[PDB]
Amino acid sequence: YANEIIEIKRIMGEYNLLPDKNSRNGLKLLQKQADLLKIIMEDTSVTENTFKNIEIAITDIKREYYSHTVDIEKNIHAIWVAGSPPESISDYIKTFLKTYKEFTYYLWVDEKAFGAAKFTSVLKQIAFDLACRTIQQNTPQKNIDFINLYNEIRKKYNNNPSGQQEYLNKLRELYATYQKISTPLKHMFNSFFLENMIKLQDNFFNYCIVKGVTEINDELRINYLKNVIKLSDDDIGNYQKTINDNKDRVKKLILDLQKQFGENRISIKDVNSLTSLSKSENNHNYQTEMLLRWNYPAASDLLRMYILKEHGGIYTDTDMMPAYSKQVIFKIMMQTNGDNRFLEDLKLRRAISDGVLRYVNNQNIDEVNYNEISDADKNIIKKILTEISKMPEDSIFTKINTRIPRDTMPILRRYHLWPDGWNIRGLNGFMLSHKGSEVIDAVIAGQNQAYRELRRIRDNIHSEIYFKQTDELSSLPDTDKIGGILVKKYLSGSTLQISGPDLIQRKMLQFFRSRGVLGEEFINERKLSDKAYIGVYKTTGTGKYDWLTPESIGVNDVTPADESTWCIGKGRCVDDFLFKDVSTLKTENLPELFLTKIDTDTFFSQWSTKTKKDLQKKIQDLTVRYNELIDSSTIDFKNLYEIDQMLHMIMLEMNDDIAKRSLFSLQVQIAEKIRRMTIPVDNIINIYPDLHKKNDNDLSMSIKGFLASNPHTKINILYSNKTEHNIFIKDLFSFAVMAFFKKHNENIHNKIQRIKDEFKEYSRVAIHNIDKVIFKGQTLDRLYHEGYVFSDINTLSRYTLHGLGITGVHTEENLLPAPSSSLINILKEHYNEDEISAKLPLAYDYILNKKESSSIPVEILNKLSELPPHELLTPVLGQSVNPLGMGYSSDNGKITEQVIVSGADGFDNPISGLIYTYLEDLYNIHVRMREGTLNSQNLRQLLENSVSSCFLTEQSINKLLSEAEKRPYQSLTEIHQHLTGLPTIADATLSLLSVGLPGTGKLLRREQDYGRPPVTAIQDSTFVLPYNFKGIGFNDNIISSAPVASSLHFIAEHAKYTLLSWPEFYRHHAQRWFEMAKGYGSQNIDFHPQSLLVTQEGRCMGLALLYLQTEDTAHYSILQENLMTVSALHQTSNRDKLPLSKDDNSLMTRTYSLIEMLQYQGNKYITNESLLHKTAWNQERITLLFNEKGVKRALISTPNHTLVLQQLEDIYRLTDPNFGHADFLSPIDALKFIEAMIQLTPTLQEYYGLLNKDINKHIQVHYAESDMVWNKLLPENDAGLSTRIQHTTTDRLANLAEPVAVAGISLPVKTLYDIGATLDGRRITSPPTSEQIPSLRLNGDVLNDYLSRTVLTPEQADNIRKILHTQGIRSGTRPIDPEMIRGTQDDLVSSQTRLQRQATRVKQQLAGVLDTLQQHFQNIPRSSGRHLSVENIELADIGSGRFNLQIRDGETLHTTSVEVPEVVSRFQKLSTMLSALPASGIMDFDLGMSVVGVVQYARLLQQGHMDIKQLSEATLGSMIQIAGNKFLNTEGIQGFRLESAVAEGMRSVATRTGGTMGKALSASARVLELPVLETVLGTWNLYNSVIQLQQATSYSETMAARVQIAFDSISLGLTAASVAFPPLIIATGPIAAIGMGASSIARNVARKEERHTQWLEYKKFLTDGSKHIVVASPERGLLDFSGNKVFGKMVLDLRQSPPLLHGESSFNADRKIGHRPDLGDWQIREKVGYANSISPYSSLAHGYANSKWPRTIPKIPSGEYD
Repeated sequence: YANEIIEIKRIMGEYNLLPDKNSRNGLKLLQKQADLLKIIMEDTSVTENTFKNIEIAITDIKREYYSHTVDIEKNIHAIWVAGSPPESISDYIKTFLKTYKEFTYYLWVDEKAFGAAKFTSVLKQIAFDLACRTIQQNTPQKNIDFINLYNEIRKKYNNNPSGQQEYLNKLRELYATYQKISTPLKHMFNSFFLENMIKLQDNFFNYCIVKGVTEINDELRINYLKNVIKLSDDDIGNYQKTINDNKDRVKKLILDLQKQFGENRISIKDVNSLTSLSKSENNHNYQTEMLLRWNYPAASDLLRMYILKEHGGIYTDTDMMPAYSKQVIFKIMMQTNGDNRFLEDLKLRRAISDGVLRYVNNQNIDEVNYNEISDADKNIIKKILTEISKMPEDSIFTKINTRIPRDTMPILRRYHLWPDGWNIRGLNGFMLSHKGSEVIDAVIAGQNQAYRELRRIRDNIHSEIYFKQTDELSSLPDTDKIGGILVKKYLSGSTLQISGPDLIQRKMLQFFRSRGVLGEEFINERKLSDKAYIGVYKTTGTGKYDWLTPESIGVNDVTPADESTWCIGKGRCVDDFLFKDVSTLKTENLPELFLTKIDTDTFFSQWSTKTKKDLQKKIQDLTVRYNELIDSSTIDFKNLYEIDQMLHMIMLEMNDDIAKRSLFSLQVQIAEKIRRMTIPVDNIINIYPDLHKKNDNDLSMSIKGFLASNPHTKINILYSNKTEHNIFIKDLFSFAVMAFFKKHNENIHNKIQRIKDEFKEYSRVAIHNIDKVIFKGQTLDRLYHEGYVFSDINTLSRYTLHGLGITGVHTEENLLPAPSSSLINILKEHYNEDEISAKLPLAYDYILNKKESSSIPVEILNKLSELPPHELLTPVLGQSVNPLGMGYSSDNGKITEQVIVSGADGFDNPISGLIYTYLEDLYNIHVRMREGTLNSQNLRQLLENSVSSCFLTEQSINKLLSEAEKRPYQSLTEIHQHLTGLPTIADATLSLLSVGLPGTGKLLRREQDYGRPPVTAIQDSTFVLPYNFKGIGFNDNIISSAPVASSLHFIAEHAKYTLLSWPEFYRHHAQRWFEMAKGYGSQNIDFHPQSLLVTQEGRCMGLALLYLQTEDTAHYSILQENLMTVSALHQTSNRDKLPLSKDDNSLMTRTYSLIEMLQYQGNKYITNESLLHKTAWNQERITLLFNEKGVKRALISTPNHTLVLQQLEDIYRLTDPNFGHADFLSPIDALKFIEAMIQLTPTLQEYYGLLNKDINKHIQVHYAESDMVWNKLLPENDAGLSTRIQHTTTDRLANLAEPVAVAGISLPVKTLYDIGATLDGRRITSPPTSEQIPSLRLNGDVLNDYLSRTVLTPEQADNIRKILHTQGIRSGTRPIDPEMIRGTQDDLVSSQTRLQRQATRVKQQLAGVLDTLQQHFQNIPRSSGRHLSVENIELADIGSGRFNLQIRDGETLHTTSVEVPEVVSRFQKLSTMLSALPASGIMDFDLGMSVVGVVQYARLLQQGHMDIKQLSEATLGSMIQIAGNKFLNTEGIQGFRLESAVAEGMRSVATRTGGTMGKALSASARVLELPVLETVLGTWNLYNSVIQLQQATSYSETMAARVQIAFDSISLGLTAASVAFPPLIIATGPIAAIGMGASSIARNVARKEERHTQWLEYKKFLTDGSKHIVVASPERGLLDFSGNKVFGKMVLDLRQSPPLLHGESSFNADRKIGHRPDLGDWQIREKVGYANSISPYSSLAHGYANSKWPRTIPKIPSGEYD
């Protein structure tokens, strides 16, 4: 306790050295003393004498602390409410003046807000009309009678301005009608009303910003009203009449009051003469309160706090009188003979108060209202008043104590005898305080926070509107209840309070709790004790309160004009309402509510002729670009900068005001768009710990919490060893001025090592040294080398590391994930809102660790242990920031730097470059300051070419120079503060951005003073500070607004598909998908499979939400094309491991970040029943929803997958991300197709998670009550995915028409990019200059991949070989043998293309086969060594692909079970085709090519011969050979070679089926027969030796590469060498095969078999003819139609850049009905009538009488064909 006693001594000694102990500093010192003494009490010492001594000392400190009391000022304050009658106020004012002789009465009057009631009423009318219109015209399911009646009575008023009381009565009746409306409609009404009123207030504040006004008066309000709507002179006359009436009433009342009493005794104080009114921290909340209030006859809650803070004294309402003296109560008790009914019930007390007030004011006592009072009570009250009237006027009332403790605000406490008992509570209608009290400041801050949280409904874009929160009197101003109260007040005209007594009590309790031990007497069971109030009555009787000797003297609040009598007795005035027909609304002047494009025909309507002639042409040049910027789904900052700069220039170059207002409306639209377009945040958290605390418990808790919150979140712990060394050196220098190195190094090393080994098993936690990744020329490196030690080094390091590409969240505090709604709900069972915050640390300790606390019930522990940790904590995923790039945490509305949330990788980050340049400038100023060489000239020169020059004012330069002279060595933050005057670098971000955004940035900065959130402030906080568990957001509460947990789909350890084998799933099911979609009536089926997510974790929610967002066919097509492009890019990047250009990588990262965020949001939304309705799969209910309930979108959720049903235009489109989309005319058809697709296919059913399950209870449909909800949840910033087509590098390079001269040959830039030409380690994105050409290198992997899928001409191969021989292969990539770069003639291009396609298919199938084999081998009880060795391979079942093998594990382990029906079926089909070929010359070229490639792969696997992976590959080869031998060796010859047999079969096929196909088959057979080529063997050996071993990729990729090598070796037989200068012209066309026509198959059809088998043969012929109508090779400019057989009357038009193909497809026909393509299978069956209507779909004839061959006309790729 040397860390307690010494500071106790010094704080005591400082307490002596206080000339005036009656001050806040003395109170703080005493608080510190008592806190340290209580900390000493917490020790384990058991000495009772010590306990007594310390408690006596604490009592002494408390007694000394309470000895400091302040005498309040002799001021009595009251607020005059507009429209108040002066007769009911003068009596109470006179009573208070008479009772308080030595007091000054001040009546606060706001002369500028006399007519604000009519302005507020007009705004409310506009807001309610807008809400009604939004409800009506967006609810097409049914009409609402309430809106119709509202419009009818408004139209009835439109003809009778004269009488309005009838209108208010009709509105009351209409509210009685409205009470019966449905609950969701009520919630929507409340939300829309509140949001519209807030938006109108924002519009008024924006108008104030335009006009540049400093104060707000009634003239400005009238001008704004004329701006928004049309005001006749009668409305202005009524406004002025009510203003004059209020002025005259106030003047007459004050004159009458000053005639009797003194002139200076009572006076009028102007409300506008208040400092707090113009304070920027108050956000002009006084003006907002005039609109969002429902207790209009009462006074302002903020104004009384302002008055008490700035002046001090007593505030009282104008309906209260001083408390009765002892004599009065005494006489009442004797006159009532001891009955307590006359001192407790409201009616008799009110009558007695009326009598006393009448008697004191020299009025008629007999005229007291004795209503609802019995006659005997009337007589006894009369005699009581008669006895009282004999008393002197100076003893009727008693004063109150004016001595209060320093920094305290006593609050009046009331006792009301309700029929159910007592209703003790505090009232803000009578308060006491002195000037400058701290508790008033705390209450004001609480009120500001309350208004901030109330504005959350409008400020938060992603705010849910269907959230029926329970009634709990929570601190959050529940928007639903407040909106309902406001609607009731607007309609009816007659609880919760954002700044009422409840908030005052809560803030006072918080202040007293933060006081410490001295505040313990103010706390009474976590509430406010009796010492915090006045008028407290002690209950001497069992329950009755002794009305004789109260603890404190209060005030008689039961008066004839109190809150309970003015509701009925005082009718609503007619001077606080102004009826206006909203139909004349000017929607172009309201950018906050209406998004209006600039229309040149009507934009310049009210402009002056001079301004029109000046700048109409200039503005008309902005219409297209401005509209594109407004309607875009992404932000292009260059266009935004240009448009904003020139709009600002035009604005500054004007003299008119209407045109200025229109341009400001455009700027406001720009600002709103900037606000609304948020971007995702990477799922990364970076913590910069302070290694000087010796307590890593908080850091470990933070790491554990962020680990448990999500299993994908990366955690980076970043520390600087150089900073620790500099700190140690500075400490050594200080110790010297005022062994060790080894000790400090060991200490730091052991701390870091402990942190590292605590989370060693977690790969997501990485501890990194900052100095290891820092550029040498960077500012941070120079600061490290200069011994920078200042505290802001960590903030500068955070900024630098973000600038280095480390995205995510950067913070220094030990942040903890915020609790989710489930955890708060669990804790709420036996806790209140004020105890959950204190109990949260225990729950967090029990969740992350496994510590059990005795202070928490075991039920809580049991309920928490049953839920996953990720369901109770909020992860970093799903967060978002402003489009500017960076976000900051807030503290009481001011942005801080505790948490920095920095965008997502791939998105534009304008703030990052500004911060980088600003830090460079600050470092330059620092180095100039250090050497004392900083004056004005070099200061201006340093920022001469810098954005930060905007801060160079004369006073800023003077301050910088003065501080440099005073202290040459200053921190960078201090330099920035001196230069700019802003507290933090975060504040300077908007100022820096305003240089490039002169108008929008200035407007956004100005709007901060009117309550709008800062543009760089994060609102939804997913983090909490460890010490208090308080959120770091702007307007959020972590307890009453906790986020909903997200449903995480648990996946298997092994996935069914990888990226290599993923297309097999689509290929196996695409035909069935199309057939069954067409059979159910779909007239448009489109295919666009996704290759982005190969694992069903997340259930494809992101893609489903992306497709659901689009509301049009054009946007749908754009999004589908963009998703296909991104899928291709992802396949190239990940499956092939090929480098990508910067733009393509950025696009992929943006798309993946959006997909992850959207999938998280969708999984969150589906599990929350309050947002989206959820129903089980029922076709009738879904049809009713889509037909009667006005539902246009829905999410069909299988346990593993998600589908989308939409209502684009008039069609109903169903989207399956894995396949594509098909649209139907009616919803029932789509639902039937969905159900059929789910049930019919077993593999698809198992993959989707519905295997052996009832789908009527395992399929859920998610929809919204209204279509607005989707617009609210789905983000607006789509990165341009659904509005514009994103072009890759190849697409842009294809537009260039100039070639590049490389190695003496000119080739296009696109071709150079395709072959992998890398410049300076990057793939070329632009035509390289002649200087950079010698530095060009060819990427081996890219070149190999290009050669894999390209059929070059011999000249192209020659050119590629020349380029390779001149430039070479980039080091570290795949070497390429020049002899492998060959070309083919025109007649073999189709064969080469089919061979390459077969190679791809075989690779994809063998990848899955190898994965299955590896899983089988891993399922074996292995011990050690190379024991796994297959002993025999044979296929027992030829019809199913079952192989039996034995393993020489050494323990005799045998598992003879593996299903490989892929290799077996290929050879089965080959044998069948070979045997049946002599009967009819029908063969499959693709099947033969695939068989040849597989055989060659096995043969290459033979030569050049042991872990599980290579064993599996060798086993696959062995099974290939075994299947080939079984299905090809008819006779058991020992000297049997599979290659020879396959070659002989191919030669037989080629001889019997001649032509170019026969030539290709002969070439492949010859390749198989001959020994492997030297080049092929060299390539195989080089790969297997160096390239596979060097890379760490999976074995599947290596196997696929080997298969590709084998297929390339097969492909070498179809190539030919170039011929130079051919002397003679030869024939270069393909040769037709024997049996092209349909007579060949018809010859075998004539064999007497089943008729349906003959039709199957005919259909096979038709499908083969339609499969290969066109083969396009735009690289060579070749079009191949030789495979066309069933596309008649073909017309090829090469005039257009994409050639047009037209023709007639072969079709099915029926004898009676003919060909009817427009009908589905069921309609065709009904027409023909060949079956029953209840027959299964499998019993029908699919494709009958409605089939076409080909299905659709093929599309020729764009190119130049010769």
